[PDB]
Amino acid sequence: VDVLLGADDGSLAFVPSEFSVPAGEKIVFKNNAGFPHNVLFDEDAVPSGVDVSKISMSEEDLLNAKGETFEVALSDKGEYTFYCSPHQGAGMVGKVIVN
Ligand SMILES: [Cu+2]
Repeated sequence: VDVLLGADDGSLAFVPSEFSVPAGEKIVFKNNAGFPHNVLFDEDAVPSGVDVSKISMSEEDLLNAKGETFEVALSDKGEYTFYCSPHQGAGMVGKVIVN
């Protein structure tokens, strides 16, 4: 599943912001507009057993160009919150449900 970083109108959103996926399906975060963006998972809002460092960019690493991707595959079922580090305080957060 593809998830855009930034809407075509400049909004600071993941697109889609919430979606469900089967366990192990690859999620392709694709840089879109309104840079910079990145993707990290919230250690406080993932299923128990999940290590967010394995599925997160380094906070220092930013995507500044259209078409750069960050790809992950989540194997543990449950709810995960992801966020954009620069844009977390502007509400660029999302939730994926792995089922
Ligand atoms: Cu962002």
